[PDB]
Amino acid sequence: IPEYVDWRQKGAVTPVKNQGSCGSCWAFSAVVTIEGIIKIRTGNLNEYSEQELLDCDRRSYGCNGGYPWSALQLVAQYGIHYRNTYPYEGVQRYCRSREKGPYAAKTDGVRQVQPYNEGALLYSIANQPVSVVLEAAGKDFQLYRGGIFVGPCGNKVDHAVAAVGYGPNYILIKNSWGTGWGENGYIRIKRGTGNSYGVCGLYTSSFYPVKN
Ligand SMILES: *[C@@H](C(=O)O)[C@H](O)C(=O)N[C@H](C(=O)NCCCCCCCCN)C1CCC1
Repeated sequence: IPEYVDWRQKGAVTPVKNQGSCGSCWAFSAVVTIEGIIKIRTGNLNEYSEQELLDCDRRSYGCNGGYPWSALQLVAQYGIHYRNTYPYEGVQRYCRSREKGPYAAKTDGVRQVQPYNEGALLYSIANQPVSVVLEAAGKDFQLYRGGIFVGPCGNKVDHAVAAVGYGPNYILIKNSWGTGWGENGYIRIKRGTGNSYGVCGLYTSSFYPVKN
């Protein structure tokens, strides 16, 4: 795999989103990976519905948090609508998938990266954007403005984001806190530190959808 990957440069990442007060990061992360794999497999970059996963993923908890793996499973089982069809409202309501017509895209499954393994995560990122989790509770991460982020942070993961690239000493992360956070909504997180957890626990739990 090459020294640099940046799925934004290949057109596989939609604009940075803002989840608002809702604890929906897990759905935003999952959607980033779906938009990416659909672009990679089909050539078309579309936006898909975070709101649909928020309402309909019965294994998650709406705005009280959730699981990127469960959302990617939901997309592999049923499907997902375009964002325009099922736009983000920032609050869990009722599942409306059956009232919004046929799904827009569908994947075929969910593979997990092997945790606590930098190269395994770099490998997946080399093939597609990947849903990852990290500790976002720290102030240093919350106030990040730019540069290669080294922490300080622990490995108490609490926040789902998406890895969309990497370089010799970082992994490139799309956050869902709006375009005003970090480097236009992205963070470059140091890698290669030899800590198995990764900076901010970045290697704890990383998933990607499979689409043939
Ligand atoms: C992420 C965010 O910052 O918005 C959000 O907190 C999240 O989903 N985190 C997530 C998680 O903790 N999920 C499961 C716990 C929620 C249990 C609630 C039970 C309430 C029952 N009514 C994981 C993936 C990122 C860390």
